[PDB]
Amino acid sequence: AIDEIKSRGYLLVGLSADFPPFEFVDENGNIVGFDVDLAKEIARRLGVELKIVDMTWDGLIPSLLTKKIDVIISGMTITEERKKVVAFSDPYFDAGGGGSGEQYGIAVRKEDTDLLEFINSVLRELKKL
Ligand SMILES: NC(=[NH2+])NCCC[C@H](N)C(=O)O
Repeated sequence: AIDEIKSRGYLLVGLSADFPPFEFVDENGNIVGFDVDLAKEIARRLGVELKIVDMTWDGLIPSLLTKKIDVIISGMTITEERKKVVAFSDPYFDAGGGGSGEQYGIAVRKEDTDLLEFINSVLRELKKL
């Protein structure tokens, strides 16, 4: 998965831009927010451009499974149910503090274990700061 993204020259991140402050569309029509910033960080570290694909919430896992996006970064709670279908990064946002509550993760296809590893190393470096 990594070599393919690097050859393509961009990282395709799906989200649903209706969830400020994680992703939303600002007053100039730009998609912005915490998840966009994180997506940019990951893309930079991969040495690729970022392409954000905005879609309806329900569209995201399908698009991931069918390879139209590489990852979901869209305020998605890590849950045991969803782990039946996708893999999740380490948590990057804790809604409750102390790891209580919803923890958000980056969803990746289960077979893309190299991508998942890579993302985890970026989250681990960012948390070190
Ligand atoms: N971009 C969005 N609409 N995100 C909604 C996230 C809601 C909730 N954290 C979930 O994972 O279902």
